This record gives sequence, structure tokens and C-alpha cells, in this order.
Amino acid sequence: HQAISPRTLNAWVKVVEEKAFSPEVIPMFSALSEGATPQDLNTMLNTVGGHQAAMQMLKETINEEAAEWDRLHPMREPRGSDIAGTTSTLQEQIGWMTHNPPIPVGEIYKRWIILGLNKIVRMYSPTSILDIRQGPKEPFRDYVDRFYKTLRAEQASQEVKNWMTETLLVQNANPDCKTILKALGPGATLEEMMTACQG
Amino acid sequence: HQAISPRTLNAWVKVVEEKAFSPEVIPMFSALSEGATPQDLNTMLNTVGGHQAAMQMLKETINEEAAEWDRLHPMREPRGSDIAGTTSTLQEQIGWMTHNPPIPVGEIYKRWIILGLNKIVRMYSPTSILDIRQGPKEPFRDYVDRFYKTLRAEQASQEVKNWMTETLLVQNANPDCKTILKALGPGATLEEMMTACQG
Amino acid sequence: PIVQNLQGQMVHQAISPRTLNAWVKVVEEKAFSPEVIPMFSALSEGATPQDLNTMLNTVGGHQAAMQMLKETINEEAAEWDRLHPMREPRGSDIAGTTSTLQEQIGWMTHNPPIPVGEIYKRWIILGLNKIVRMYSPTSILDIRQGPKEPFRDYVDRFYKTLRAEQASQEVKNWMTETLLVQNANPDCKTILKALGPGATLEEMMTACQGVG
Amino acid sequence: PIVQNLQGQMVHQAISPRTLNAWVKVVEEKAFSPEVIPMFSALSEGATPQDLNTMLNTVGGHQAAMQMLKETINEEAAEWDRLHPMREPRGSDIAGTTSTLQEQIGWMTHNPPIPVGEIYKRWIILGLNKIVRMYSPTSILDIRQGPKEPFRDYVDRFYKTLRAEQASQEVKNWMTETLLVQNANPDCKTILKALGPGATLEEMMTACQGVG
Amino acid sequence: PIVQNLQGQMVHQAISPRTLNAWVKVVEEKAFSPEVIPMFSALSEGATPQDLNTMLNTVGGHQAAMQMLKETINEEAAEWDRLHPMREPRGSDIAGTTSTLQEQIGWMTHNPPIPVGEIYKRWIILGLNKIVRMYSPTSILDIRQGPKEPFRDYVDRFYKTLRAEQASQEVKNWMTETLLVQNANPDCKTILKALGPGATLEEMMTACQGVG
Repeated sequence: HQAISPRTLNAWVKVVEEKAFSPEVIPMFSALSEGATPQDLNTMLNTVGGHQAAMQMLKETINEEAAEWDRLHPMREPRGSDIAGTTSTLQEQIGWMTHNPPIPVGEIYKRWIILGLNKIVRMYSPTSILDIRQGPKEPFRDYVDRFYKTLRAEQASQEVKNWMTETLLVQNANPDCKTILKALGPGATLEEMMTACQG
Repeated sequence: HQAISPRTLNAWVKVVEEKAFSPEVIPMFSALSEGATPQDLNTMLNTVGGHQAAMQMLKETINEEAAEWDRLHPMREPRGSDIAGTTSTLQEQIGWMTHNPPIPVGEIYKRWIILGLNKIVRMYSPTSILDIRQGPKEPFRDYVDRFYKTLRAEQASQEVKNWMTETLLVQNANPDCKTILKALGPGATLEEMMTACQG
Repeated sequence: PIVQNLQGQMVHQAISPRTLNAWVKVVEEKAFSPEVIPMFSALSEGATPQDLNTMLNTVGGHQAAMQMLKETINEEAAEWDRLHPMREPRGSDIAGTTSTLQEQIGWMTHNPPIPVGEIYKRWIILGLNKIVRMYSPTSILDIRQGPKEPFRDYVDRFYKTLRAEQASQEVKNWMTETLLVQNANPDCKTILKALGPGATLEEMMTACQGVG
Repeated sequence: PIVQNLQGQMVHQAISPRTLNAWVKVVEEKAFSPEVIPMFSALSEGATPQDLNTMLNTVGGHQAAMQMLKETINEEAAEWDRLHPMREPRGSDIAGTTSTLQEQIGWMTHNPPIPVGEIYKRWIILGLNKIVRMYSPTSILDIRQGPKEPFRDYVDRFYKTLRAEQASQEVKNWMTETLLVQNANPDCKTILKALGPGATLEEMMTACQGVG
Repeated sequence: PIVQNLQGQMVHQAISPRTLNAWVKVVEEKAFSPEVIPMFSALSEGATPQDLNTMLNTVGGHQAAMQMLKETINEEAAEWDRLHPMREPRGSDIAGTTSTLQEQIGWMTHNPPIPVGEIYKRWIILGLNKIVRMYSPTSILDIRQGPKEPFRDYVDRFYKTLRAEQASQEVKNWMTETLLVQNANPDCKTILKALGPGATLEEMMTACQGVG
């Protein structure tokens, strides 16, 4: 076991505080927590000082997932609160990751954390993708940026997201760009749409 | 297998954030992602915040290149989406880069990403090279710097680049410098062209 | 119609009263729209010339329509007798005025079948097309999309009038390709012209959905 | 259809004239709404490929619809011949253009039955779904409840357009769950959002009754 | 349906295409009003479980309605299997999904007849009542006579909503006795209250005729 580096922890804390909760926080967390034990994940979550509402939301989601784990799961085989790192030693957490065959308590807990952060990101997104609409004078580039950030925060299935991508982007544009996007015809691509609507 | 470092990820995120999509981001990405797996490349692309129009265009370009790989190439072998890292697992990626000969899935995906990024740079060029014109009291050093920055962004063919460096550069200069550059005559390299124009 | 007996012999089956009532409702209520011709074809499936005459008796209330229908039937009978100089069916035998029902059953049951009923049916359909074109309320050049009219409804009106007016197939293809785009309203004609030449109707309708 | 003889042998029973008239009324008057597909399925129960072709002849008045219907039928026939290289039915035999009626009766009476009629029926229903989606007046994103519109009528319009637009089942489930609530009018959308996620349509309709 | 052969043996008679078209028109055009249940009962007279499933296939276009219909059918099948632990019909045999048509004919022809078709019919009618109550536009408390509305039309609306809402018989009797008088317009409610308690509907309609 190697301790979470001070630079890595400061990086995680700074991205959380500065970025608030944007969709990129999920991949940033996943990258910064490669190989992390539940103790290290708890360190990463507790070290954050701001957004205490969201940290409570994350703790509640972790508790729900742990309760479901205990419901489905009555060296000792870990329980939900054991996987969450609150009723386990760091040595026992090193166990089940060095076990043969290892049951990765760290990654299981990380999945729960990712679910909680998805819920948090969806809540923190300013508006729904069905509500994102181009302004009368907004450039198509800016409208596309807002649309796809919101779609990234949308949390729907991938097929639904594909349908959203192909339909809502054209549907929600202002009439000046909506006519051009229709003249582009169906089956267009974002490069062609954005070059056409640069004017 | 080694995961990409937090310092490297912070550097990539920061350079994207501050440079937007100036041409040097392509070589910066190529340098920072040396030895990267498809998972590492996906981490680098997903950790970026903002520029979501550009990131979607990159996704579409990657999907197109994956389709071309599927057309050209109809344990489990790598499909286009496998080289993209969307479907394949990290163990499959490691194995494909580990065979002798290996399938360098990291480099193939990197080439696709570089194609997408070149398209993004070409679209994010703030102004066309035809509109780069020297100011009334602008130094020729600054003017030609702007001209060649734009020319790097345009990514025209070498014949058009040679023609436009020879002709449009001197056409778009102010009269005071334009007279000097015309007196120099054709065939002047950039070194001679701008050293004769100092002051 | 004609139906095999219990022991297999073919015999005439009279056209039912409610089928005749359905044809009467088509003639009276539909005002000789283009849809009377599909309904005449459907209601008279298997009909012998006697049954077709029974149906035509209901058109006699419309004097001009019956008159031009009869004149078209006579002209097609003459065209038949030009090429065709029980007995062989005369032009007036196909029309079921000089013949008897048993000859009609025999002709319909010949090997190969002499499709006397279907021949008279096609003559009657020619006459009905003439009547429908006569009663058309507007020419195809007069159909123009309204400011708020959906493209689907305008296309429906355009193709209904196209069925009524009965131009040649080349002229019909040109009309659908060009005149449909020309008469559309400006907010929609912009998209139609943007789609360019060779635009199939599916592309035109999908692109123009909700433009009103 | 096919019906047993008096002595038990199966024989073709021609599709009745008034059933064809009913299908003609569906084609002409219904304007290719989503309800033409249930009515095509109902009116063509037991139909042989010859009967299905007889019904399809009435769609020929709509030139674009008939064209795309035929193209879909040909593509499905090719898909059949890909997997299937009296005789074994060819793709054009299922379509009832190269075959004869007796082969169709035999295939429908095989042990186990070769459901040639139902296969052609499903091909035709695919083509009809394509036509219905083409003729849809509005996309599902355009259905929005009015200020005084009852929630029942708005739900009816939403689900009619949902049948017309034919998204995938996952996308349809999402649309009913989310987009239905999104497009409702504010006085009603308040209650819809108050019901929370996982609200069945019965709860949404009972809660929203009389809110207009 | 089931019909005796020429020699007396019972055999399945397929539900006709136009009867299925009539049921399709009821499902599509009637919007699940209270009158769909009498029409389902009428159109499915003598229907076997296979015929009832054939009819239910047309409701599948309405996804929520079909879903709750199936759930009600399953719950009633479970209630049947609770009391009932060729073979004896299972709950899924009454639903015509695990059984075969011949067993259904045999059960319908037993001495005494096992009314499998009518049992499934009553289950389907329960589900249809649930759907009708779901789709009811207004509650019975919202029906109020207009200033100029005749008492006959208001009574018609009141009793239509009463059929839709499906309260218990005691509550229905109270509603007809009291709530009908309460919601009437003042010029008419004066006469209604003057008639006093125990006023039959005939007295209320005769007294209130022409009061608008």
C-alpha cells in the first residue's frame, strides 16, 4: 500500500472546489483514484471542504448502496459498511484486494461513489437538455457548447442520448439556424452544421 | 501497465483550457500521450472541461475512423470501437499492445484523435488568412507573426501555402513595407524578406 | 359474382343488397371524388356484366354522368368489335345488353378465362375517370399551400387533385417534382428548394414537418 | 382466405367485396394515420398472398406510398432469399407475383404451416409503418398541452404521435416517462413533477383529472 | 366462435375480418369511452379464448392500456388458480396462451359447459373497466349543468360520467339521488328540490322539460 500523495490530494480538492460539479469531475475522479483503497477514497471525499450539501448527498447515496449490498450479501467476507471503509481497517481493506481471487472492495466502493457523483452532477446542471435553447443572438458554436455540456450531465441511457443528439440539437435552434440545419437535411454531421451556421 | 499521471493530466487539461485549440495543442497531445493506452487517451479527452462542441466533433471523427477500420478489417480481435476503447477492456488493450507483433491500438487511436484535432484547429482558426492585413503603424515582425500563426491554423496544401506566403503576405502588407517587399522582388525567403523590412 | 354449386358447377351469385347500397352511398355521397374509382373496383370484385349493369343503374340518377358513361362504354365496345369480328362475345355482350347471364358465366369459366367481367369493368373505370375529371373542383395549378397549412395536408390536396386531373405519367412526374415545390408557401418553399433536385417525397415531408 | 370444402379439402375463399371496400375506405379516408395498420391487420386476417396483393392494388392510387411499399416488400423479399436459398417458396412467391394460388394454399396447409400469408403480411406492415411515419404531421417534440386542454386529450395526442414516430422501445419508454411531463402545461406540469419519478400513466391521469 | 359441422361435430369458426375491423374502430376511434365495453361484449359474442386474444392484439397499440389489461388478466388468472388447483383448464389456459384451440372447443362443449370463453371475457371486461376509468376526462363531481343546457343533456353527461367513474352501487344510487340535483343549474334545481325526496328520474325529466 502507498499513501495518497499530497499533490494528488491537493489536485482532487482543487478540481472539486473550482470546477464545482461539472460532468468532467467523474473522469477526473476516476483518473485520480486509480488503485485507491476504500480508505484512500474516504480520504479524497472527506478532505473536500466546500460543497458540504453535495458531500452529504454522496454519503446518503453510499449508504443506500451499502444497504443494498448488505441486503444481497448476508478472511471475513466484507459487508456494505466494510466496503465503504467505515467498519474496516486499512489492512483488512488491503485484504480482499490482495485476496486470491481478489474481490475489489475499492472498485466496488468507487462504483457507488460514481453513482453519487452522477446524481450530484445532474442536480448541479443549470437546466434540462429539453430546456436548452439557442438565444435570438447566441452563436451556434456557443449554443452547441451549452447543449453538449448539458447532454453530458443528462444521465440518460446511451440510445436515448443518441436520439437526443440527432433530434434536439436541430429542434431547439433559433429559426435563423433552424432553417439552415433543415436545409442541411437529415443525416448531417456536427462539423457541417457548425460550418453552415457560422454566419 | 501504468496509469497516466495526475501531473500529466493537469498539464493536458490546463493547456487545452488556456490555448483553446491553437495548432500547438496537437503536438502537446502527441507528446503528453506517448505510450498511452486507449483508456489513457479516453481519460485525457474526457477530463477536458468545456469546448464540448469540439469534443463532440472529435467523437464523431473517431466514430468515422472506427467505421473505416471496421470496413477494412471485417483471444478476441480488436474492432474499431475496441481500438477506440469504448467496448474493449484494458486487459484486451494491454494484450493487443503486448503481442509480438503487437496491434499498436494506442497509436491507431492516437492517429484518429489527431485527425479530429486537426479538423478542430482548422475550424477554430479565429479568422481566415485572407483577412490578416498589416496595420498602419504595425511592425512587420508582429504582422508576419500573425500571418504565419494563421497560416499554420489553415492547414492548406503546400502549393497554396507557398503561393500565399509568396503573394498574399506581401499584398496584405501596409504600403510602407509593401514597397520594400516589392523592391526585393520574387524568390525572397522569409529571413531576407523580414530582415530587409526592419524599421 | 359466380360461385361453385354444392356439386361443383358454377352458377351466378347475385350481388348482395347491402353491397349495392354501399355502391349507392359511394355514388350519392362521395360527389364523384377520385376515391369512387377504388371503391367501384372493390365493390365489384368478381362481378359479371349483369352485376355491373345493376351497379350502373344507380348512376342513372346523375343524368350527365350516366350519359357520358354510356357513351364511353359504347366507344370501347366499338374498339373491341374492331379487333374481334357458346358464341364469341360481342362488344354488346361484354356490356351485358345483348347477351344472357349463362354466356357470361361460360366466358368467365373458359380455359383460359375470357375475362368479360373485368373487360367491362375496365371500360366502366375509363368512363368513371372521365366523370371524375369532369367533376374536379380545381385544376392542379390552383392548389397552393396556405401560410399555416401543414405540408402534409397540402401534399394530400396536391395528390388528390393529381388523381383527379389525370395527366400523362411523364407530366405527373414533372408536376410532383416541380409544381409541388413551386406552389408551397415561402417559409416551406425555402426548405424545398434547399433540398435540391431529385428530392423524394419522403425527404420533402420529413424536412418540412412542423414548419408551419 | 382459405376454407375447407364440404368434404374437407381446403380451397381459396375470395376476399369479399365489402371487406375490400372497407380497406379502400381506410386507405382513402384515414390519411395514413397510425390506425391504418391495426385496420390492415384486422381486415386481412387469414389473407393469402393473392388477397394481400388485391388489397395492395387499392394503395396504388397513392403513387409515392405504393412505390415505397413495393420497395420495402422487395427488400424484405431479398432478406428472405438470403436465408432460404410443391416447391419451397421464393421471396417473390411470398409476394404472390411469381407463385400461383394453389402453392399458397399448400404452404398455408403444410404440417407445420408455412405462414406465407402472415410473412407477407408482416412485410406489408413494415412498409405501412414506413408510410405512416412519412405522413406524420408533427414530431413528438411538437406536441404541447394547451392552457385549457385536458390531460386526457393531450395524452391521446402524445401517444398517437408516439405510434406514428416509431422510436426504439427504450427511447419510447423515456419519451413517455419524461417528455410527456416536460411538454404539459404549467398548471398540470406542477402536479406531474410533484408525483415524482416512476409515475405510472394511471397515477398521472388520475391526479391530473379536471386540472384544466 | 364455434359452429357445428355439416355432420354435427363442433369446430372453431374464425372471427370474421370485418368484425375485427369493427373492434379496431372501437378501440381507435372511441377513445376508451364507457361505450367500448358494451361493444366489446357485443362483438365478442361466442368468442373462444383464441378469438379474444386476437381481439386483444389490436389493443397492443395502446401500450399503457394493453399493459394494465394484461396485468389485470394475470391477477384474475391467479385468482382462478387459487380456486382450481381433456385436462382441467389452467388460469393460463383460460387466457389462451398455454392451451390449444381444441381444448377450448372441448371445454365450451362440455356437459355442463365450462364457460372458458365467457370467463376470459369477464376478466377482459374488468381490465377494460379499469382502462375506461383511467381515461375518464372528468370526475362525477365536475359535471355541472350550464345556464341554457337542457336537463336531458345534463342527465346524459351525468350518467355517462357515472358509468365511467364506477363507484359502488350504494354510492351510485346516492349520487343519482342527490348529486344530480345538487349540480343542476339554479332555475332547474328549484324544481328538482321542489319535487322532494324519492323523485324518480322520470319525474325529474318530465318536470324539468323545457326549463332552459
